[PDB]
Amino acid sequence: TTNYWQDWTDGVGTVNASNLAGGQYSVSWTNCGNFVVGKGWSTGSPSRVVNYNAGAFSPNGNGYLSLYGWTRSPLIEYYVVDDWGSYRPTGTYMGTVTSDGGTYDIYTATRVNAPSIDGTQTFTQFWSVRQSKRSIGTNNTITFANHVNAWKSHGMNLGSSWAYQIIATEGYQSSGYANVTVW
Repeated sequence: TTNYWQDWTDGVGTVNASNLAGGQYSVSWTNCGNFVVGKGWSTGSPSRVVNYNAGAFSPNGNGYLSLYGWTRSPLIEYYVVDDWGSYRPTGTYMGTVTSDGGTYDIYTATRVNAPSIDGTQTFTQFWSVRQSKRSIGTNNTITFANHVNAWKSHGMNLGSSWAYQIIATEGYQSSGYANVTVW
């Protein structure tokens, strides 16, 4: 089961996050800047099968619910986005993957001198973004290998050093509430 709790905020606005029992967490936020909260594993794996149930996910404006993590060597921030608020995230279109009963658009982007796990850096994002919002309150699976192997087909190769891997709630200039269980 999960072994890791993430609670990162840029300190802008109010983000109240709770590390509940087991794989469960809750977050209430008001006029945030950027935050990432979630549960998962301190060391990511390309073969991990991730399960979650979002009891609530109600962003007022920009918020994502995703499988989220980083690699180093080189520095890559990756997302498998199942739900979003007002803004569907996009980048440069690479193609599509069908996994766990949904179709995802695959995108790349570069972030130049941006906040990272290793401070201000230039890094790449790999995205799988679902074409429609996934059901809330359902036991949902992400078969991450399908995304990794789809990304590999487009030359989107992850780094050799694996950092954390979580079901994350992320806000940007928004308010909202989320309650999520991960296993």
